[PDB]
Amino acid sequence: NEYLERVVAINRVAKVVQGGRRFSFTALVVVGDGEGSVGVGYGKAKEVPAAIAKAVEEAKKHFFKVPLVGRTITHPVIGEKAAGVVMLRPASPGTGVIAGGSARAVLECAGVHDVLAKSLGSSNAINVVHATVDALQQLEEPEEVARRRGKSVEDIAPAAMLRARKEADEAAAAARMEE
RNA sequence: CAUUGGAGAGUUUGAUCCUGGCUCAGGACGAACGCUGGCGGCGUGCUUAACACAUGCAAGUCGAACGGAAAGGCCC
Ligand SMILES: [Mg+2]
Ligand SMILES: [Mg+2]
Ligand SMILES: [Mg+2]
Repeated sequence: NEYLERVVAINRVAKVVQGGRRFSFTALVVVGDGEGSVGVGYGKAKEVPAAIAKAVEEAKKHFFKVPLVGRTITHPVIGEKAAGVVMLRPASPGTGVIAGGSARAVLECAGVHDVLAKSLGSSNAINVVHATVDALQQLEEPEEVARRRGKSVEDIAPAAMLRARKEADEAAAAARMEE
């Protein structure tokens, strides 16, 4: 539909009571637009559909923009929440999302189409997802880098990156008109 | 004054997170084995006993260095 989502992982958690165990289901969802806004939602329920829906509606209110320099990451980053380290590097067009399941789902929902992502540290899906999330949040878009440094993009950033951004904008124009 | 390049999964708990080993998906081979087997092209083929070897062959050539004449060859 309008917003593209992947179910990263589901788990069957339980609570022990005098009678026995009270099982429950946890859901990781990643919901994105495919063009730069993406979020992750955690859902608790007694049932898989309810947990998934709760996670999705909780993720809707956690959409953060991701800077894409033409279908790829702006610059290499390394994120880490708790113990989930995720390394991201931009890749040439056509490389694809070379990433592990959870991080790959996060990137595909964010709309990145050429990226190299490695999962260092723990392999727990939730923590790896948070590490991919803050790795993406660490991304620093070239115009705001120029604002930070009090300079211009032509003075701070690589000419190849800027050029590739122009050609990507031109294919954007193409699609738009074509429509 | 950009890059040609990096994927995980299972398993400790009632459940969780971490640590952590174990196991697996890939590629490879001077390989062997099992089942099966049409052809062609190009390679490769004792990794162990530097263990012991029947048989044939694998280093000869020169008469324009020499005496020669055992064969073939010409002349009697
Ligand atoms: Mg650490
Ligand atoms: Mg224990
Ligand atoms: Mg168990």
